[PDB]
Amino acid sequence: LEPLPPLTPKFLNILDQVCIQCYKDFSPTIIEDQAREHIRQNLESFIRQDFPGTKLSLFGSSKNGFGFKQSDLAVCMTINGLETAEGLDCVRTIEELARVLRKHSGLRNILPITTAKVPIVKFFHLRSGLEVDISLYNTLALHNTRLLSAYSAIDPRVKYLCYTMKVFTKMCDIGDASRGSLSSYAYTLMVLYFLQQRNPPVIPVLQEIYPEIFVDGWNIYFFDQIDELPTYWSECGKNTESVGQLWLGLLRFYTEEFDFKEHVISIRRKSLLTTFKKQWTSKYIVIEDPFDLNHNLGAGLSRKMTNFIMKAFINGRRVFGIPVKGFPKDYPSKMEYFFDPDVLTEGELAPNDRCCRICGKIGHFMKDCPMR
RNA sequence: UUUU
Ligand SMILES: [Zn+2]
Repeated sequence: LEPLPPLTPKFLNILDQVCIQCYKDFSPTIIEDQAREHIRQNLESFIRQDFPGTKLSLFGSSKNGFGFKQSDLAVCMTINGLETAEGLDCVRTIEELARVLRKHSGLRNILPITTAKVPIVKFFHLRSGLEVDISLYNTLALHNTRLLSAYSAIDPRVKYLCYTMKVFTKMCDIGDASRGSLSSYAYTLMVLYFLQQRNPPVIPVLQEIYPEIFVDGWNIYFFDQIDELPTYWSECGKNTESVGQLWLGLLRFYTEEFDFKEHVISIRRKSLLTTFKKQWTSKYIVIEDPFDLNHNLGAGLSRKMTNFIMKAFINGRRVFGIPVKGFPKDYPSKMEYFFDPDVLTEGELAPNDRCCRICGKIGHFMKDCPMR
């Protein structure tokens, strides 16, 4: 890789400011968050007309501390008194739920997706302009939402970096697993793993600070008493790198240092995890879910998509690491300079060979495409 | 391999 020049405090200050602006510009207002809670309440009352005892819980980026304006609304549906879906017919329930939702005058384009690993019914909410996705007894997602939320509360730099990673991957168009790339959840795990492995670490491994609490066959314990963390985490407050330093460090870490072919991105343990012991040697980008240890978040990546993703990060390393003549005085927007897709992806679009030629999503043949 |  191209060697990076030495930097100056003024350029470092610019990097710090850009990362913090990613958070300030794209995090929802408190009013926008309250509206998501109101939608949850409305949907729950409506569904209760046909299915009394229905409970809707928000999860994902709406609740884990890293949500964007206009992010989809991730909803987990359960039934009061029924502990698990062990006795619930999930696919038939998704279809029954879809029919009920077609009677809601404020929703459009109900679409049940019953063939996905996690079946969902998704739809468009007219008044908010938001897409909604309802899943059934998605219990582990509730817990990794709580896990990510706790990490976001340890240090403001966690939020700043996760928002910067989110902007970067969305601008490169590599943050949608329904199109064959990686989920934003997966990229957030990459940020947390980088921060855990930093010397000194910015965050601890909460699942290794303390018990066995099992859900769907997996231990979901983690240390969530963040206000008491200085007592149980010896290295607390040791890392004093600025956000901009950490962002460039992340780009260099995953282009220069991290051995994708040898190691797994795993935030459940501080000790390095090898693909060999995991038997996950078929893929290049290997990311382990913190709870569902059989889930490799990179299992869907093709070779072309992997090359595209790595090329994006290599170009980001260059743009954020090599100052340019005329910057910042000839550029009225630092955001447009650093996150220019024509530079980061060199004008190319993300590969879509696995995607339906009609709608651009994976997972279905053309006769079952909604946009036909 | 369409939620997280
Ligand atoms: Zn299609």
